[PDB]
Amino acid sequence: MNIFEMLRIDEGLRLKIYKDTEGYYTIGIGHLLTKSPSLNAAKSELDKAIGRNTNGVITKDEAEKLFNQDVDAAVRGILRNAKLKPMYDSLDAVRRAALINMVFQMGETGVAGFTNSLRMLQQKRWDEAAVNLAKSRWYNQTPNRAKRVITTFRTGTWDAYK
Ligand SMILES: [Cl-]
Ligand SMILES: [Cl-]
Repeated sequence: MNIFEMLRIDEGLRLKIYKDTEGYYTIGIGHLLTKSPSLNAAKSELDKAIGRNTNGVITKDEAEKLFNQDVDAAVRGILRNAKLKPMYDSLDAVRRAALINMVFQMGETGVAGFTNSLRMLQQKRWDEAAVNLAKSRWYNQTPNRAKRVITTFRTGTWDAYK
């Protein structure tokens, strides 16, 4: 298992524009198009992203393409982030995936605010961090997914995904 599969599991795959759990126009594998309410804006964002007139519909290939860019962007965001970088560096490979998952889902920014959890994570206090991660909007809004991520951090394994 790896970050791609991991995220592919948490995000699913949709070839037509859709609304996410927050109600944002999204497409492919969790690729947010826009936070605005215009489907036109979403269609425009989409066309601009794909480089063609999509008509709100993309092929699996295109989707996977977006996905790759997004994963990559995320990694780089982490690596460029000063609060995140050293965090990431301290972790083992699985746990890194967990961090990436969080970043893909909620942005560097979002993630950077779990400062207390990060800190526990940094200290390798898994149970404690898990508990602390749970006290968040994130957990309350997308509990199942969050439990998966959180278990990953707690355990250092892919158990929640098998
Ligand atoms: Cl893009
Ligand atoms: Cl969920």
